[PDB]
Amino acid sequence: SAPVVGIIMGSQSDWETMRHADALLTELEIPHETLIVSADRTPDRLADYARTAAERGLNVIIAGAGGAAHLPGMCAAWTRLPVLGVPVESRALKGMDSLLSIVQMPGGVPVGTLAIGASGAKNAALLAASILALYNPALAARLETWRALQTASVPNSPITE
Amino acid sequence: SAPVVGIIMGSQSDWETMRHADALLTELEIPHETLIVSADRTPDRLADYARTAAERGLNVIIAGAGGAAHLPGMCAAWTRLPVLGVPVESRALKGMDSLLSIVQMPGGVPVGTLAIGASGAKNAALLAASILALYNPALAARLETWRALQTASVPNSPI
Amino acid sequence: SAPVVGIIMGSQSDWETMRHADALLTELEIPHETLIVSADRTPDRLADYARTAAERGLNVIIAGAGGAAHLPGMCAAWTRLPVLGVPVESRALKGMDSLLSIVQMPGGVPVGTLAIGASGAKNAALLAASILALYNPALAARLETWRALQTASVPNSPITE
Amino acid sequence: SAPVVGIIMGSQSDWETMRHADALLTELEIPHETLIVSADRTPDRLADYARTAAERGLNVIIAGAGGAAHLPGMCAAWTRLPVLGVPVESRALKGMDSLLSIVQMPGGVPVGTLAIGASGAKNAALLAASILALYNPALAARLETWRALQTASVPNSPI
Amino acid sequence: SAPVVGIIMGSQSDWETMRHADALLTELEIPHETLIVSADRTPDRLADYARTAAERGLNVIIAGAGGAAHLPGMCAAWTRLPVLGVPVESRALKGMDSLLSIVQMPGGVPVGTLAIGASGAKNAALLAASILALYNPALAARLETWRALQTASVPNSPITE
Amino acid sequence: SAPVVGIIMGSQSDWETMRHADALLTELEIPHETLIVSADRTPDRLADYARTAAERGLNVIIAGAGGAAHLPGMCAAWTRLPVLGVPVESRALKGMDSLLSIVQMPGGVPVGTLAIGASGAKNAALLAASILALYNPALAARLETWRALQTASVPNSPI
Amino acid sequence: SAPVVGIIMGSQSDWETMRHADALLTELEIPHETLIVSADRTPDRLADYARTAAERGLNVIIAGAGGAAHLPGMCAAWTRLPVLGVPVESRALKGMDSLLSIVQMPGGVPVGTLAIGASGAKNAALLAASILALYNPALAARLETWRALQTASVPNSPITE
Amino acid sequence: SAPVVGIIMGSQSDWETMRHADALLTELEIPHETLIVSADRTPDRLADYARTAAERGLNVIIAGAGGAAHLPGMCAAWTRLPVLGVPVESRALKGMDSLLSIVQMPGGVPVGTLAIGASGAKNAALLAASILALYNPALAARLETWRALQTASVPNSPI
Ligand SMILES: Nc1cncn1[C@@H]1O[C@H](COP(=O)(O)O)[C@@H](O)[C@H]1O
Ligand SMILES: Nc1cncn1[C@@H]1O[C@H](COP(=O)(O)O)[C@@H](O)[C@H]1O
Ligand SMILES: Nc1cncn1[C@@H]1O[C@H](COP(=O)(O)O)[C@@H](O)[C@H]1O
Ligand SMILES: Nc1cncn1[C@@H]1O[C@H](COP(=O)(O)O)[C@@H](O)[C@H]1O
Repeated sequence: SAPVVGIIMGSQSDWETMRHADALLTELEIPHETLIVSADRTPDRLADYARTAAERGLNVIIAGAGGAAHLPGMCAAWTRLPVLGVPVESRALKGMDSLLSIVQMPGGVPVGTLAIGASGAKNAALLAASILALYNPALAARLETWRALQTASVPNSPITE
Repeated sequence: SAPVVGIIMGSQSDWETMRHADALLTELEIPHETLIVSADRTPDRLADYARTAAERGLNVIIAGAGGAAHLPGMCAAWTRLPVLGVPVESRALKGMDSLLSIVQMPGGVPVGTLAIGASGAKNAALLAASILALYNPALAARLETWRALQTASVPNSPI
Repeated sequence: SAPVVGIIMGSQSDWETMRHADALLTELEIPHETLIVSADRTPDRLADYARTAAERGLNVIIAGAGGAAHLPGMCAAWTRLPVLGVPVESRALKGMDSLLSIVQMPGGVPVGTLAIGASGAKNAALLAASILALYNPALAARLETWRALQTASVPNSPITE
Repeated sequence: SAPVVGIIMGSQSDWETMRHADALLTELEIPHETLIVSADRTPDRLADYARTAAERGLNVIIAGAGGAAHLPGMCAAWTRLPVLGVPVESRALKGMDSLLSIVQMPGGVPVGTLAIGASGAKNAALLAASILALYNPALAARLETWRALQTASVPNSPI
Repeated sequence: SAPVVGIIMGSQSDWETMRHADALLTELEIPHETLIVSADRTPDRLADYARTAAERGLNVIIAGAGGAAHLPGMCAAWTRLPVLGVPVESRALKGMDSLLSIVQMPGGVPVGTLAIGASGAKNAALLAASILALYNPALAARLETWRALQTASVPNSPITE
Repeated sequence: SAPVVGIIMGSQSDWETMRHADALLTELEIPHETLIVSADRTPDRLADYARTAAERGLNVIIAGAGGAAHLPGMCAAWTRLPVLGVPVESRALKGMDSLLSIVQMPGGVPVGTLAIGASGAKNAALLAASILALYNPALAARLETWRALQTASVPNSPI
Repeated sequence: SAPVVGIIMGSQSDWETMRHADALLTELEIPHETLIVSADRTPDRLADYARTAAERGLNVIIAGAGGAAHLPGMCAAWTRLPVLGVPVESRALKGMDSLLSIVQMPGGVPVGTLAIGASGAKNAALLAASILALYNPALAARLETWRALQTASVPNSPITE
Repeated sequence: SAPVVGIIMGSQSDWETMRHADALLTELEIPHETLIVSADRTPDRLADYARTAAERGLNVIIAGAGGAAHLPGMCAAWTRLPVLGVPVESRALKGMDSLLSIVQMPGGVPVGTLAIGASGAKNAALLAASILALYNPALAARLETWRALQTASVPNSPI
């Protein structure tokens, strides 16, 4: 019942992307919370959120943001938990600013970064699931079934119009 | 004593970078194995490595390569374990090729990607440690010490 | 009758692009097969496909994929045949990730890479045809006619609205 | 005597770049402090620095960092003071990561961004001076001299 | 009543972007002027505008332009005032040419550069306000209220469709 | 004895890169010719080279150049033979210009493009060999040996 | 009456861009020809076109192409005349491939390169006019009038919606 | 004897690049002047230079600069003469900033742009020569010789 993953994002505009992480965690029956935390507009909210995450029982944080994306990195600055970062696609630079802002963390403070956009959001949830699966055999079985099914569902030839 | 993290790299020329992940795991006393596995030159070696990793008791795989860096993604394709990707700085394109080749995985098969180069190698080991810390209280305490020491050690002013 | 080129692609979404390779091979009367093989979702299918390609009588593989595109490279890892890679245009990064993921193969395992998108797909078929033409005089004549006609069909001035 | 500009930088390795901002402020006789504050390694040090800057009588903050450079943006998040950002040239991506990480702030929290590297460090100090000059006539005159000397000193032909 | 900020832009096409700077200065009750000055088409107009800005009572210049954007840099060449530059998004290169053309000023002639597009325009006004706030306590209070309200208005969770 | 692969390059400064294609063809005992042909400085030399290549009994052309690299594309324009393109690493843009100039051929005139630099030169020769192997069983066996040795030689762990 | 500028382009698809060069030359009363010449599909047509340009009385060549754009460079390889290159915007890479393919000519064979797209086409005509103006006083007066008018037609403030 | 080409550059640090344009003009016996004019540090020097260029009998201006390279565009803004732009290779971004800052001129004010670095400097001088050749038959013949010698001198095979 209690959340074991936190999904955080910098704004409502990030939800179109971050919803894919939420949906996948629900699919895999992983209890989680989904919040807006702005690194730029609510820095003390972020400090408190990240500092207290482990004691609140969270095991993984998925953080999504675009542009000069500081949310995942600053979350990782304050938590000892693994933080996974989703680069949200930006208007002009198509998430290249998002990506570099997230992935290029200095040695000492990791962010596990996924692909730009919805694929990255979905993969952040799957990566979070694979982490939790290491010490939750029920989840590990559900993940195995999920991966096996993905493999089995790939067609052999295209629908050629 | 038995490895719980596998560090794999596409070639000897990646060692200068991946040694930083090795050093960090050793500092934190995390049993690990350190291997050369090339997605493109040794594809069956990779298939067997990745397929058997969980049975062997590995919990996290750290995979580094440069150029068109297929090693992390293909590893993730064959294992259910978390795979962390280190883009090795390439000669021409300075790891931008490595970075895009690794991070841009389609939905369904994740690679947790870290920075280009030595920083990313170190951070992949730290990220692996933070994952292992979730169910190893002694290591969690050692990782807390490591992070606390990092923070406390930053000078207040430049020399 | 038996296929001498294999066209493979990572997903149905690649078909809009890869159809151009299929169409050109048909135009030149080159027997071929057209399949979906996912490097990420069906890695053992790919290993078996690429490992057995030469013994099944294939001479050239055209492989198309986008994003972090591993399909052409991993195909080449397992076959001694020439593998030609088509970078499928991606949403955010416009096929730049596709291109670099395909073309930047390490020394030892080649992928002959074509342009991003439909042009690359068509050129992969033409390149495949030029390879087969070296030891198939009927095809060589058809290719010569095809190239000659392309040259002859270029107008001398634009239709100026 | 009390500092009116704070120069902060993510680490010692930024000093080679940020020293140019320090030198310029000193040349123009602008009292300033020069500190290492890491957004990612010392986040609470940064929070306290940025939150208290105005109370302490700082007017402008110059912040430099490389890579995923969060220092200027996070500083701006906690202060009402103008924050100027210097992208430090990174090893792999030559400060393109630093530049995008700094300049691409969403509406609401500004960072005035300067060029990558030493040029940008110098220009952040000059920009801070032009801001201070608005309400300090003696400094305004010294800045006018500095700019006049820069212009007058350019040779007419190459050696 | 007399303007203390000048907003200048290279063309009418820049207004869609630069209007956001105008609107914010008005919101904060900062008297300003809003003009078209073309570095390429009206270089002597620019020289005169920038040279006389301080004596006309301006304290900050916000300059917006796209493509090979010379307006902010050339403005700074002629004024001792702080000049803030807004990179206007360009058609092909999405404001990357704008950004590099503005931000990469040589040591000696600063331009304080903001984000590509509308966000940068709004931030240029906010940065200008923060500068003026240093010696205008009424404005400083309005800015504090403005920032505080932005912080307070961030929701705690997304509207999940 | 008569060449079946032509290696052409835009200038002497490409040799440091293109020599790797030469070495590989020689290792595999593939008769070849190695020439300097500049699309831009010797356009008629190129026209004649490319137009006559098939008559002369060439089967594959490997063409390398840097910068705005027109050599492979223009070669392909005049021959029906497969043309493989090697982007030579340029000074400023590190072969990104070379790469785009070569790979981005419009539909109708193909260039099979390989990686930037020495890797790409080696791979163009390997790709040419894999093409020739389709109708030369002795060479096919030698290429199989080469690939087998590459795979088998990869160490299991770094030094 | 006889053309003094040649405008050449690789295909009909380039005309949407290259029409702007044609229109400007007509505006300035510069006699010119406008043709399709494909470097990739009609290389011998290009060789003959470029080799004979000076003897046919042409003074400047404007060449437009996109993607891996070889037309301007190969034109310059064969003519001693000044060749100006227009990078036509490409689909995926937005004319970055066009630009680098044109501008990055090796020392020894120049192409004077203009901006990506319609602006570059118009500027190539203006650059061509400025070249011809050096030895044609009537044209020089028309160009002076044209530049003066451009300067005079810039508004002083935006139409603020 | 009176200059018909002006070479201008943003600073002394551009000379290493712009000297190649100077050498070429001298080789072809084209009278020219070679000056430092900074758009940003000496804007009025530039205004006067560019405004008076035609009166002084200049026919072509070659302008080189690096970084946010405003010199060619602003020169073109004040003169009716053809302006050719040389992007000088910058430290961080390797002249990509220089290139975009120069080539991306909006319709109405052209800059004929050449390659980044020494190549571009040489080519700007060659382009200026090809322009002057249109109405100077002696120079046209010398340029024909230069181009003929370039073509004829390319070796047939690498050393
Ligand atoms: N992508 C790839 C596949 N197999 C090896 N590599 C990469 O090739 C680069 C150069 O390796 P080498 O020196 O062996 O050619 C290294 O970064 C290595 O990961
Ligand atoms: N982004 C960031 C956060 N904390 C430090 N950095 C940057 O990390 C780079 C390398 O620092 P170091 O040598 O300490 O690892 C410097 O540019 C420094 O600003
Ligand atoms: N693009 C091109 C056309 N002709 C030569 N080049 C390239 O120019 C580069 C530099 O050559 P050089 O030293 O002769 O100027 C080389 O990569 C060569 O292929
Ligand atoms: N963009 C610009 C304006 N004024 C000078 N520059 C450029 O600044 C670079 C570095 O010059 P310096 O060493 O004087 O700082 C040179 O490429 C010079 O053209």
